[PDB]
Amino acid sequence: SYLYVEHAVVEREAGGIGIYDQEGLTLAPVAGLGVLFLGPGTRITHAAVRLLAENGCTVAWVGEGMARFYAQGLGDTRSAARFYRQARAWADPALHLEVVMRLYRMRFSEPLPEGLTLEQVRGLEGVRVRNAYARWSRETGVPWYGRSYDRGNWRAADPVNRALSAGASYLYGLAHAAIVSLGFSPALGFIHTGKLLSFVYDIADLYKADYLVPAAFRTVAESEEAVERRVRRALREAIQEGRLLERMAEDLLNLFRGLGLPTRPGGLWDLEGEVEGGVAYGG
Amino acid sequence: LPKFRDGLSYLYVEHAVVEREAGGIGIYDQEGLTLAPVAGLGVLFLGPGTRITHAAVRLLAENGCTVAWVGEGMARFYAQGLGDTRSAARFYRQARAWADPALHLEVVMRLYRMRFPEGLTLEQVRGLEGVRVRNAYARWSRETGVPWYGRSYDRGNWRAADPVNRALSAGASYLYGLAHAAIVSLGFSPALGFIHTGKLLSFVYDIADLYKADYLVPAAFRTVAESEEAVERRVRRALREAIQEGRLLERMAEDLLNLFRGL
DNA sequence: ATGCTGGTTTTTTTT
DNA sequence: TTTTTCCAGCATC
Repeated sequence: SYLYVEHAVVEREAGGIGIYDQEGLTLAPVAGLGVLFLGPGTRITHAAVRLLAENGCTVAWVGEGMARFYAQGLGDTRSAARFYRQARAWADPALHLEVVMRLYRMRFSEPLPEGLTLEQVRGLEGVRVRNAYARWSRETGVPWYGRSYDRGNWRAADPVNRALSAGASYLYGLAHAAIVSLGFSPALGFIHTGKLLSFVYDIADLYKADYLVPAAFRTVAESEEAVERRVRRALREAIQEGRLLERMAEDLLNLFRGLGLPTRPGGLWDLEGEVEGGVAYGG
Repeated sequence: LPKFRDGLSYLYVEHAVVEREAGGIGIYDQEGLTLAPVAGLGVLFLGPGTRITHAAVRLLAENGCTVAWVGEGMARFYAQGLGDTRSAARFYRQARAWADPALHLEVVMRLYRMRFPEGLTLEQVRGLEGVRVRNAYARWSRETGVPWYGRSYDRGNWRAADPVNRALSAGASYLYGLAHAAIVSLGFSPALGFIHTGKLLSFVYDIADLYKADYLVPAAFRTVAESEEAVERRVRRALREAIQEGRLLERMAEDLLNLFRGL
């Protein structure tokens, strides 16, 4: 239920969001937004970003060939235990590997068997992807030639690649939305590592092949012109039909089901225990 | 001209329009148009009354800068704008220390040692921190010339507390906002608390406690010494003036850096 | 439909 | 000669 705004002023109007363009004033209820995508020629006010962050909404600045910038709130969860579970899973090598296995395995339509050697799955994924690219290139009619990322080549982005990248930007925005709205951290990456938003990519990879590739190929099969926008429409139709944002939330919760384990008391750490917070102690 | 702390510089902008102007930041306010060099800019702090442009965030994202939507004087923290170039080595170090009981205990003892010499105990140190808080309370109750510390508040009822209690709580909120700002501006997590574990802002409280006894308590007691009308606002004003007179953000960032050094 | 004014409705060694 | 000069709700009739 995300919303894309370009060439408009976004401010807080009447306790909600107001987008001022040449058409006048459009008011949008912030209840179901998830992501507010700001295209080029857009200015937003401190109050609008404050309200969106407070309502557990993320702001994603997408561009005309640029980087990715995400505005991050504080989440809908009051004091997330989910984050403590994420940190414990990330910090323990065995649980870490288990989460990595989970993330790789969830990308296959037909579920896999239990006996399946590690680092083989990480290679099996690769053929799926490649065969999905080939499947939709044969289906639509658009030649593939591979993705624009490789080594030793700065081959120009063909339209399908550009559609892939735009839809990827939007999918990453939604991934960030669900991650920070459920109280997780984008920085605790399991497959992607080193960046404060790695987990976003970890989550988005689970739905790239299911939603992005068909939308991009179907958009380039008809257009080859103005894809960056029509891919957004096709991806919107595919996300609000499969109820992705809810599915993502479900996967984010169920993803950590292995190890162990109001709203203003507090706490106090002890060795494998905790004392009550907010009390005087000494003599 | 913009002040740096250790490495990159930072900027607080309020009551202005932020645009990109000539490969840099352009600030349109009542004073006109001001140029800020984006080259090596860690955090750009947006106060209320600032609206930004798609081009400005594009330029900031390309240069690896983060934006922090904060309240007036950074007493409140509202939102973080980050890009994909932001490194998470400090965050990984904090998490690794937090998840291992030995390193966890070591960092907790660091945090305790920063508020005082030392002693040698396990669960009495909590009582010693208690006694420190209480006798500092008593000191500033005497010097201010007022009632006692007490600290009797009800979360459900704001006005069901002492005037000094309300001032104390307001100042605590201000310190928590500034702590949250400095914590996430250096790339750490507010939820990875070593003391106060269990809250998503535990580390914020951990950091704010390091400066409560030096900034919050005297400000609250002296504000109640001024009057008992609008204490909540006066204490915040006096704390703002005392934070800008003591460069508390730089000290906070420096201590946060040294907190995970050599562990 | 026009001045104004405050920058957000707080608390985590309280019980 | 190629825009940006604080934003938004409160109080008043």
